Amino acid sequence: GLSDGEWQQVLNVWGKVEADIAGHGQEVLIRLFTGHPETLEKFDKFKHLKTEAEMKASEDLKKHGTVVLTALGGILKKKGHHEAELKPLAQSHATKHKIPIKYLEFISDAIIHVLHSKHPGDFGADAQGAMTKALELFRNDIAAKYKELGFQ
Ligand code: HEM
Repeated sequence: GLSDGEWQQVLNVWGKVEADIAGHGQEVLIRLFTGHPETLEKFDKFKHLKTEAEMKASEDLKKHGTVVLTALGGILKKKGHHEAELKPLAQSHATKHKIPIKYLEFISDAIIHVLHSKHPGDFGADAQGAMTKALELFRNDIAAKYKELGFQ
């Protein structure tokens, strides 16, 4: 549950992402894959990437980063009223991709890391607080659907 002022912070931060969605999305995925190499194994189309240089050179990885961040941005812009947008993603991630909730925690922290790396000194404590709460809400609503499905 976020206040109006917290949502305002989230959507202000998101403007930084929307200025370069592909660059942010690329770096988010690289932070996830290099920090948590088991996550790469869930992607049949990226498992061939052995080095970070290959990850950086991959145009398809940047494309997928755009897909991921476009979806998250659509959810965040709903300011919590995201049941219709979140349901298909919870269902596909539990039943087809088999993504444990832990990996959604990993990517949430990766987003925070990338924002500080690309905007050092321009991602303040209030903005970090609000972004963190928004990603927690996203993860928590996914977790509820995972429990419904019995997925671990
Ligand atoms: C911010 C969180 C994330 C968002 C919004 C997101 C969004 C999406 C979207 C929109 C798709 C394509 C449509 C679909 O299959 O439902 C997708 C595909 C996928 N997601 Fe996620 N995702 C997230 C996190 C993750 C994480 C943490 C993993 C694994 C560690 C992952 C693994 C996958 C895989 C395996 C695919 C299929 C890729 C393919 O072969 O084309 N996702 N995701």
